[PDB]
Amino acid sequence: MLKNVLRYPGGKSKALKYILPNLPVGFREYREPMVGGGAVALAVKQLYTNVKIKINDLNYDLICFWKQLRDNPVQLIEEVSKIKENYKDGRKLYEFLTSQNGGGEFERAVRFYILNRITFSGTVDSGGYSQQSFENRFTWSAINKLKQAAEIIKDFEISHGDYEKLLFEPGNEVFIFLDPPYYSLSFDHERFAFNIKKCPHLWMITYDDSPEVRKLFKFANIYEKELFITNYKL
Ligand SMILES: C[S@@+](CC[C@H](N)C(=O)[O-])C[C@H]1O[C@@H](n2cnc3c(N)ncnc32)[C@H](O)[C@@H]1O
Repeated sequence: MLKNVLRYPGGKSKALKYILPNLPVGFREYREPMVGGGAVALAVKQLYTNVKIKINDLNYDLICFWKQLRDNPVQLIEEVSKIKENYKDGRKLYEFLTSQNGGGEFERAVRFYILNRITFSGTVDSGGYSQQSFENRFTWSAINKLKQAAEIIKDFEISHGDYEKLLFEPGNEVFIFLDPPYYSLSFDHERFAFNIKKCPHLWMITYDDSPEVRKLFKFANIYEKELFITNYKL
């Protein structure tokens, strides 16, 4: 049972024991419109094989990764493996990857995956290069899991852009799992709350407990410092 291919501090692989038992009954379509590492998407596909899965993110480089893992896994794994073999100095690997700009999907996928493994917590901007990540997270064992990951996600629909599209796309027995950037360009929580109120599907939001979040989502069901916010009774 594959848990994670990507490292995110706000990853939900540990929260699954709380999330999975509280999915709505009979959902046939799963949407993750802010997928990031997609712990929940990976878990749902492995526990419910007949569900249609749609994942989305605003982060173009992250979506290049997911599309290239789905569509081009052999080439992606081989290029990542070659770079791991050739760049024995992690700081020089970092400097090489961070100095690249632009690229097609494949180049973006390779760069995104390796930066995810060699950074402090998965991103350049939130702690930069970590020698500890380079030695203990950028491992053959993590690379080895990409082939199984590519198999799990083969029939995923994958898009880049705003979460609104998957909120409002018509469909039947749709469940939407939302894990926004934590509550403080920064994420517009007011726009999010405004759009989710009009979402015609069943949804669950994960937020850190805050009075500001309790107030913004007073209209909804809040369950207990982590919150599950839903429009269906658990
Ligand atoms: C807390 S992370 C969710 C990660 C996911 N739960 C996991 O297991 O890794 C929030 C995500 O929201 C994405 N995001 C931010 N603004 C967005 C937007 N307007 N539309 C879609 N995704 C967005 C970020 O790129 C980030 O990947």
